[PDB]
Amino acid sequence: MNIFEMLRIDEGLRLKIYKDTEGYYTIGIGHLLTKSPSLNAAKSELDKAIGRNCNGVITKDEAEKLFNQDVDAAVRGILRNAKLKPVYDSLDAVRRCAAINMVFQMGETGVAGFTNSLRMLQQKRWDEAAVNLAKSRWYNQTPNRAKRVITTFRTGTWDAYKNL
Ligand SMILES: CCCCCCc1ccccc1
Repeated sequence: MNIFEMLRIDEGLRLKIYKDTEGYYTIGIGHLLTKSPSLNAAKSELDKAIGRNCNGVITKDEAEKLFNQDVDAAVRGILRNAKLKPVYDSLDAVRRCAAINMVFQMGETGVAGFTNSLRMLQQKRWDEAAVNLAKSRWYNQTPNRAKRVITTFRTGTWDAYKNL
């Protein structure tokens, strides 16, 4: 298991524009195109992202390229964020994947809300962190994914993903 396999399980793979769990136009392996209600706006973003006229459809290779870029961007975002970097640097390799997973899903605008979770993770209080992380819109709206990510933080193992 690695971050690519983990996120591929959590995000799936679809080659045509679809709506994500929040109703937003998305493609590939959880590549958000726009939060605009306009499908035309989403198609413009897709064509810009891929560099050709896609008419709402991409290849698997194109999906995997966007995914590589998106994982890289999630990691760089963590490294650039004064609140996230010290916590990330304190984690082992498996838990670092859980961190990247959350940033990939939610971005960074809600980082302050996770202040207490971050402190518990830095303190290596894994069970307490797991309890705190579940007290969230994130957990309530995507509970199965959140449970997998939280189990990964709690245990530092891939147990929640193995079967998958
Ligand atoms: C969406 C913010 C989640 C913060 C807690 C998990 C995490 C993410 C990134 C680096 C360290 C910890």
